[PDB]
Amino acid sequence: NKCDVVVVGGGISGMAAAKLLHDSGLNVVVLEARDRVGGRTYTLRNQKVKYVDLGGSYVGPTQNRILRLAKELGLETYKVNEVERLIHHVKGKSYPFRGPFPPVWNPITYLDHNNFWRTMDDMGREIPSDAPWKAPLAEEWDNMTMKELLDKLCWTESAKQLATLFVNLCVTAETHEVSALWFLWYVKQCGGTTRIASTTNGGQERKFVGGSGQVSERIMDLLGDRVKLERPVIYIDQTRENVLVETLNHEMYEAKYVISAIPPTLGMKIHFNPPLPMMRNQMITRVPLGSVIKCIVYYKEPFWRKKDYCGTMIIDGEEAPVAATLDDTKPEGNYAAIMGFILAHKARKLARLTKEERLKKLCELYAKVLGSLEALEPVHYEEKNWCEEQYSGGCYTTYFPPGILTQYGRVLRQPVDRIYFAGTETATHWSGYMEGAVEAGERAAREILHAMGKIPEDEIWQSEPESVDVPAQPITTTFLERHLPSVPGLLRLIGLTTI
Amino acid sequence: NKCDVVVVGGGISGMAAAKLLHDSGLNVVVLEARDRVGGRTYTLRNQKVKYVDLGGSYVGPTQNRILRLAKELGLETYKVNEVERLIHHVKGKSYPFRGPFPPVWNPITYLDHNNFWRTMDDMGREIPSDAPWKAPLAEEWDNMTMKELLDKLCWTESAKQLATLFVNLCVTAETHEVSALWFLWYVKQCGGTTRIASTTNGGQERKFVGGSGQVSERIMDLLGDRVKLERPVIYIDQTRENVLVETLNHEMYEAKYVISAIPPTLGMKIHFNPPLPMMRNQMITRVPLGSVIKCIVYYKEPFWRKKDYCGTMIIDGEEAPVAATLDDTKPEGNYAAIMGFILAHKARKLARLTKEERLKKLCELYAKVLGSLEALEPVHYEEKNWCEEQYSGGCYTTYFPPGILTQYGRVLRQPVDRIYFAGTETATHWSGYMEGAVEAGERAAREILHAMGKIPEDEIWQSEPESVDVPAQPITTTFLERHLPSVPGLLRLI
Ligand SMILES: *Cc1cc2c(cc1C)nc1c(=O)[nH]c(=O)nc-1n2C[C@H](O)[C@H](O)[C@H](O)COP(=O)(O)OP(=O)(O)OC[C@H]1O[C@@H](n2cnc3c(N)ncnc32)[C@H](O)[C@@H]1O
Ligand SMILES: *Cc1cc2c(cc1C)nc1c(=O)[nH]c(=O)nc-1n2C[C@H](O)[C@H](O)[C@H](O)COP(=O)(O)OP(=O)(O)OC[C@H]1O[C@@H](n2cnc3c(N)ncnc32)[C@H](O)[C@@H]1O
Ligand SMILES: CN(C)c1ccc2nc3ccc(N(C)C)cc3[s+]c2c1
Ligand SMILES: CN(C)c1ccc2nc3ccc(N(C)C)cc3[s+]c2c1
Repeated sequence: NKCDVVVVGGGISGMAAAKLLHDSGLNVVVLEARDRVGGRTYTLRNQKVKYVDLGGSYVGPTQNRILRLAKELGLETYKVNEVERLIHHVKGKSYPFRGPFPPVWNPITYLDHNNFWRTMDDMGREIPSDAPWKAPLAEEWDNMTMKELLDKLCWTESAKQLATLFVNLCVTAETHEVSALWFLWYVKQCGGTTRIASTTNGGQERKFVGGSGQVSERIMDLLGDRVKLERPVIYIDQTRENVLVETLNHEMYEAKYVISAIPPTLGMKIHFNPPLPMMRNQMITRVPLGSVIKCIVYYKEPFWRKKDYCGTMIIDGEEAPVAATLDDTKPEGNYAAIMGFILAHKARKLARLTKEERLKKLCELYAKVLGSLEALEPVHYEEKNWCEEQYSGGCYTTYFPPGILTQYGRVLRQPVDRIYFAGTETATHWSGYMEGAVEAGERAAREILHAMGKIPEDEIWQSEPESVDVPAQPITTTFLERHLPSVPGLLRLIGLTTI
Repeated sequence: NKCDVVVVGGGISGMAAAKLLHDSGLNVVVLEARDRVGGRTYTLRNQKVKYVDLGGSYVGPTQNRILRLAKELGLETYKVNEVERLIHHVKGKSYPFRGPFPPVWNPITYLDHNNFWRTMDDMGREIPSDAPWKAPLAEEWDNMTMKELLDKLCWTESAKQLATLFVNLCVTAETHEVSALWFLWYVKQCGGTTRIASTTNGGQERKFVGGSGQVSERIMDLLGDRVKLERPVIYIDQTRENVLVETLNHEMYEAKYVISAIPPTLGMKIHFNPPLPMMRNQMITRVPLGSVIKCIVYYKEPFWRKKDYCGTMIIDGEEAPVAATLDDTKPEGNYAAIMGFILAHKARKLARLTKEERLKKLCELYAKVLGSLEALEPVHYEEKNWCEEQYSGGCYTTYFPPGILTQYGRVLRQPVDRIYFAGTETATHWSGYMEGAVEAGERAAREILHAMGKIPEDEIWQSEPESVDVPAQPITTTFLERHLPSVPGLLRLI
């Protein structure tokens, strides 16, 4: 029954929020729908794999809150393998490259590629992180899909293909599905195209030793009986002095306040009294999550390394089940594995096959891309289709279709009487990620501390000291990168010289 | 506790399903979340208005199923007033017109307008009503918004503005929010642009005497105590011999089968065991409903008729709160009134205002458009904002954003084990309308009859004889309408 704050959801954001409230002397209860904590993070343990992340996994520089929280819980990170060459596979052929991104040799094509990334970052700087709908061209950009924007910016098919793969991999959705204003915000609030797309010095630099699921598990340990598993929340009543929160097994919880730390659309699974105000009522029907199957194929050895390939592949083409891979070998060098994502429409399409049929398609692809028959000899396989999760809705995160973020975006984290909103979707820095889950969790917790008269207003939002274990190198551009013309810019220069 | 079929939702679709099954001899319960039946239809009664439809209201030729069901319940229609001239309000002036659609005088603009309606119907001819994802160009049309399609097709701002208003009014959503495939299907499955937009001989021809809310009320009267009000469903368990359906007030129901007669996305409000299959699990987070406030301003007399205006107004522009109106005066000539809809982003914007502030804006608009100070003296006002409704999600109906219909469309009415799917959104003719609700409820009821062995497969989908009271005249086009070139076509001849 009675407590100070009920937290709905025991994923990273809920658990971080509960921890902060608990550490400040409040009595907190966490109501988790599933028979486990973690949510969109989930670490499988068995003897074949030892451990493996089937949900959220990567952390990197500038993600200072998740790093601090994990370190305080006694966790360590290790570096994803990027020693040897990356591979860009396009038009049925493989092109090895070192450095973060595939080199472009054709000068016209180079101009177009350079301009594209540059412009995304240029547009992004127009977009406030904490209020994307305040960008000067918010409406114009929101009324357009990412597909339209690409068709306008990209004067070569090469640039358009690469841009498309970039969108698909960043947000597990198709370019025609998403708002351009939202996608531009999403990249900017992770610190730009380079930071989001990179391994070394970017979002994919590291994983946790033992798996990310430990974050939520270790917080559960600290809280003890306060976390209630298999308690899906079905009903919230705010008509009386204390908030009443009811679960599916008919248990009743009474609190002063509530944090909702679930994906915004899953708010639909809860019946509200009084009804939600109109903007929130409609917003939660407008905000789907992306589609992805995470797949890990195990080998006797990380044989790609011997061919001077790190295991990173960027794979273009409709026929490829997987569009990107990373080496998922353990830091000690054993349990050789390749991790790959089946994305957006391919997740839907390939879900119809058996596990054994998906494994076969992946190996045949890896064998072609790596030029290696050994890829046809897997020793084990694990996968998770997040699209089938009643209590997630999809992965990685929530996307906004055209027109939604300007009309409804301002209510995402607006309180509803005594209900406050956490969950990575409400973050302002690495929203969509484990980092954003911690930011939103702790911010929602501090909103309540402020409402109770425990902290001043200026302390709701709190800046984070930079990790000393995972330093951020700045993102830099060369002079040519800054000032080279676009394709039409070059065409203008040509017409002008015709005098 | 125990019965043959649980129907979730007591709107028209659920009521029609429950009535059909009950007439077959089966034991039915209807579980309804609200303290009332009707859902997206709702008839308010008070002395000032007598009665008024604050939700779904209009019916017209080709809507044979809603007309038959209502006739059986003892209801009658009357004709929406369209005797006098319609008004098109453009760049701050009123251009009265007779005939269904506002005339265009500039020759270039005329060609652009003409080509646009014609092209919409032409495209719809390649879209199958019962499987729009099977259109030959399905992916291409689904990957574009209606805003992109209008940008390609319309060489004039005039056409593009009127096409935009058309989209806004039909589906209470912005051109950039919706898939081109889905919107083209939507119009085609209502019989085309003329049929969907027309009062005389179209969807807006008629209203029910005493209100559409009576259809659901009278089926509830028929079903006695089988309708359970204030029973929102929260949990459905299919793991056992009988389906178990639990409600929020902790009641338990048990049945051989289930009909879901609620808006698809409102499926999210129910926890399932076992989990729903993947495609439905995601589909139901991908299908929002539109945004509308319905508003009725009452006057002492229908004063517009004296100026030879019927009350129908089409109003261009961002400044207007309402883009279209109809006469809402009762058949007797009393309770004089104008109905208007506040649509899409305007519903969102103007919801912040008070009721009285909305009344003022409407009255000043109508005064300008009708050219009468009499519009400034309302005797009464009623409105309903459907955006606030937890158990509707919006009005009129569900729209599909780009990419959704091709990827998820086929799952909408696919049965999940012992759950069958009703609700206007699953209909194949006038989906989105009261008519679609009856089509879908009855079909979902017959799917269950066939699963039970009581009827053969070829009886699941049943045709409907044409109403004698509301017969349909054919949709015609003139020779010039068919063969005049588009703007780029006239350019190619130059
Ligand atoms: C799925 C996924 C996510 C992901 C990714 C790859 C995949 C396949 N890769 C990532 C990565 O490499 N690095 C990273 O930082 N993030 C990555 N992501 C995203 C990341 O996993 C998520 O952003 C993060 O896990 C989300 O945390 P958050 O705490 O905000 O949200 P949640 O995990 O979904 O937890 C919500 C919990 O609430 C429970 N729930 C749902 N409904 C109810 C009700 N009605 N009542 C009670 N509890 C409820 C859920 O069960 C869940 O535990
Ligand atoms: C809102 C609206 C609708 C409308 C319109 C104008 C407005 C402002 N104009 C129309 C018109 O002029 N002509 C016409 O034919 N249609 C018009 N529309 C749309 C029309 O009203 C709808 O297509 C139709 O009413 C929909 O019927 P349907 O039976 O398919 O669906 P519903 O009315 O929403 O009924 C659903 C019921 O289910 C209940 N519910 C919801 N969730 C639950 C749960 N969890 N458990 C139990 N019951 C639930 C709802 O409360 C509702 O009663
Ligand atoms: C191998 N290469 C070049 C790349 C390039 C960009 C990438 N972007 C991501 C963005 C988010 C994410 N999550 C798991 C959230 C995973 C990845 S993996 C990834 C791999
Ligand atoms: C007055 N004129 C010319 C028009 C033209 C088209 C129209 N379209 C509608 C479409 C649906 C609808 N509903 C209430 C669902 C109402 C209307 S009102 C309407 C009025």
